[PDB]
Amino acid sequence: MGSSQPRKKIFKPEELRQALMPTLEALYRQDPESLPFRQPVDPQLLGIPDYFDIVKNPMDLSTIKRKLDTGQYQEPWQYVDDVWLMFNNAWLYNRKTSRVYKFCSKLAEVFEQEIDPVMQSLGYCCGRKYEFSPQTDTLDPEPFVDCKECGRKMHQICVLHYDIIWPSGFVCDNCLKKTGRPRKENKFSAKRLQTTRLGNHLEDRVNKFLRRQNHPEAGEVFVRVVASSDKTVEVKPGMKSRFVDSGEMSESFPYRTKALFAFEEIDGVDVCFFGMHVQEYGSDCPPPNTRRVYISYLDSIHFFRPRCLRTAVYHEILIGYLEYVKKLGYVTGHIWACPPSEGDDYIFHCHPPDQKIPKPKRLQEWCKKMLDKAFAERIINDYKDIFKQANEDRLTSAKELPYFEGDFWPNVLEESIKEKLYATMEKHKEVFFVIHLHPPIVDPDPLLSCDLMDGRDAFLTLARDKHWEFSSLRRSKWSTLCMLVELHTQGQDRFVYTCNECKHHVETRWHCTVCEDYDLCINHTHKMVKW
Ligand SMILES: *O[P@@](=O)(OCC(C)(C)[C@@H](O)C(=O)NCCC(=O)NCCS)OP(=O)(O)OC[C@H]1O[C@@H](n2cnc3c(N)ncnc32)[C@H](O)[C@@H]1OP(=O)(O)O
Ligand SMILES: [Zn+2]
Ligand SMILES: [Zn+2]
Ligand SMILES: [Zn+2]
Ligand SMILES: [Zn+2]
Repeated sequence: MGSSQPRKKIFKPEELRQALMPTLEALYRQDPESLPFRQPVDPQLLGIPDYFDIVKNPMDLSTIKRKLDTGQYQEPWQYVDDVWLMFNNAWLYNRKTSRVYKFCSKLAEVFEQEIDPVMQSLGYCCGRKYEFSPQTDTLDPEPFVDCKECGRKMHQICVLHYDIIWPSGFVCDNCLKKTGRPRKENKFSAKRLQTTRLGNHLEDRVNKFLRRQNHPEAGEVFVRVVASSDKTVEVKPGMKSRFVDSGEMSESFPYRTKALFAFEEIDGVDVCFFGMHVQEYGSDCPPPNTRRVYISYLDSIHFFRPRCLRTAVYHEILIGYLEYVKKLGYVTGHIWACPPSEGDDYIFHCHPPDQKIPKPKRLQEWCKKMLDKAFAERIINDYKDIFKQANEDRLTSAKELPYFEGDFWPNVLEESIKEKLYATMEKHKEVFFVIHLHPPIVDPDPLLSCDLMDGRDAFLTLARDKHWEFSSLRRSKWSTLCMLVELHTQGQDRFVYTCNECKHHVETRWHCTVCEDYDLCINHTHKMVKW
């Protein structure tokens, strides 16, 4: 085994102890909570032959005070590792209700407040031990990066370092203050994801809205369509032989699906807080799907700042989507207000343990207020539930109900092969919404090929394998960081550049510093730079 780091930071025993032990003392000062932890657990005093079969690496205050007085701690992380070992043993062996388990959780909250500022004055990120949430006995550990100058190990998520963005490796912020050099800018930002008129309309509408409240904690919101492609939904086998072969419905229906995300600036970095896939059935689509939009999936992570504006901003995006597609020529929109089953995440891979999953009544009230806001603001003319809408229009055939990919109704009808259906319809009236917005539809936006966002499964899968959780602010920041690198570097679109004036292909060009995407053939009112 070969090794080397010449200007590494090494701590002499007295330095660590003088810094670290004021934290070990705050644990001892907890009475009675520290008392079962001041000496090694003795199973023969306590009556637990169990213990050493269950706890393989015992640890306690006295042992830590010994190592800290002997100098057995080379780096500060070895000290912190040993206290969390102490806490983790107790949390493990004892049941979550026991006294000692609660003693431990008091000691741990005390350690957490004490160790963070200390480790940061010693030049580290924090003094926590982090593990990722459980997957399908052991848990996977958060990752570390070493500063190429210090050698001091840091949490990659704490410092938000990624070699793809900064390929010359991780250099700590303090070593950069002596370095003279600041960190170089992350060019893989949300703002810098390719813009679109759909994306632009949504973010432009929300930011003036956030402005009208003018809360000081709020940051900028970026809305980006990150995928678009042309698909078809195949009629399932039962309804197929009963209606397509007869020629009453088309065998497949074309639609354009789009995946879009919103990001907020929080602590000067991008945080993804909202995501949605939609299906858009244009004006050349045969009945019953002609000129319809459907919200396939809507997902969210509650870290928008401030909390008191979070939902209002979700409504603004949704309300904004309807205004946009109405303008392009769509006539009706549809929402299936269904809360996720089990602990299944629609779009984001690990929601906060304490983000409430709403009751369907809550979910339906939510949409109810959402649509009402749009009617009032003169964007929606009206909206009804499927029954008041379906037979107010007097549908009597199953083929007159819109037929959308992955929607409930194609499979209620598909099982109904052997077998009443109007009764199946009446049971769930409230969860299924029909939204009334009111010359071909022309999407002015180009297609974005992005397999990662081609439907909701690809991003869920990649985030589970790579542990991009959205379970905390710090993890969402990291997951967003990497999500954005994936969109920037592994999308599947290649870019041809054309001069906005001469329709010609350009390589060398003058690009406008102000305009959305403006280039001129070398052969204009704005300052231009050569690219
Ligand atoms: O914060 P919200 O606007 O979020 C709405 C969302 C639909 C975006 C959200 O629930 C989400 O991300 N859902 C993902 C999957 C899904 O359901 N998709 C369906 C698309 S139609 O408002 P909420 O409704 O989430 O919550 C607002 C407050 O209500 C509390 N709350 C929610 N669920 C609760 C349950 N089961 N029990 C009790 N309270 C519940 C939340 O805590 C929120 O209260 P605060 O005071 O803000 O904490
Ligand atoms: Zn850390
Ligand atoms: Zn450093
Ligand atoms: Zn210009
Ligand atoms: Zn030109």
